[PDB]
Amino acid sequence: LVHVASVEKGRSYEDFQKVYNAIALKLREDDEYDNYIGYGPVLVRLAWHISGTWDKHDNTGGSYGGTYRFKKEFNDPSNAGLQNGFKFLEPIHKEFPWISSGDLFSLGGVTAVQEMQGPKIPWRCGRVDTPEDTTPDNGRLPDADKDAGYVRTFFQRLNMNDREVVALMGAGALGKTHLKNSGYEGPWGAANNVFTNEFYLNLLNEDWKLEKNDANNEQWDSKSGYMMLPTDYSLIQDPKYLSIVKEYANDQDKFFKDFSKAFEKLLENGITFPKDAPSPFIFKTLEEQGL
Ligand code: HEM
Repeated sequence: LVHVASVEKGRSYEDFQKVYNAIALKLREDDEYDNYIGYGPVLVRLAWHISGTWDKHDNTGGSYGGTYRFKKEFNDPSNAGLQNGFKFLEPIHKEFPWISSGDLFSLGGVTAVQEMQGPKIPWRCGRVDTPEDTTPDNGRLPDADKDAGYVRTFFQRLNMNDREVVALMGAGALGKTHLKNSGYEGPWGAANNVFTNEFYLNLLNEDWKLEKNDANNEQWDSKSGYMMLPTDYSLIQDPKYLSIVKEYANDQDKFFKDFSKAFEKLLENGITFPKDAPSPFIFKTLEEQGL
């Protein structure tokens, strides 16, 4: 199964930077969503979920085809809550109808991370919408009530290694869990709309207690008011994971670099880029533009 990247006709960096800006501007302006956390976290979660369906074995799923727009994937119970990010983007798509769904869902994720003060994520255009019959079946996204062995094995299907998995989960510590969405409730940290390495620090320094939530699911709770999923907490139970958690807790910059590499890889999995494709774009932030 091959998916060759095809740049939207005649567009270049400036076209995409325009789309970035529009996304960043609306992020700034629609600030009250989810008790003033804003739409940043739900957007990087959308980018991860549309990419996280990939299967390295037959090159199905992945961000290329933008199949999240089809009802099968849109109604995947694992995607509960993501409709709010879709609806955020919808007006922008209307304004820039030439961009493909896959490119818009993934750039939404790049934009959010950069605007939340995370690292720069190089990004490549060229994703092409594929038909409804190419929509992956529900069930390729990971469960939260499992252990380290599960996490390691799961991510192998996405060609991610231990260091990649740990950088990816740490993910700036953004947004929160919502009981009506996932059966889990609460945030990972105090800065839920600033990209930081706090997840690792919190993991290692908080006093966690294993409790049952109102959805009758177990989660790890801290006196600070934070929570960890069993899959999150398993990162300090596994000896390989734990050393990497400790390294990112002690080195912000290393974490930033490592995440940037892994997120881009995640967003590009399954995509073939022709030798003559343009180099990756690095978008400037509103801040760097004085906007
Ligand atoms: C073993 C892997 C992971 C599991 C099982 C998982 C599970 C969870 C679940 C249960 C939530 C709560 C959703 C809600 O109630 O609204 C959540 C939210 C979130 N996850 Fe993950 N996830 C994992 C990996 C990732 C990774 C790789 C990223 C992205 C780089 C990511 C980004 C997010 C973010 C930003 C949200 C917050 C969304 C918001 O605030 O609405 N997750 N995750």
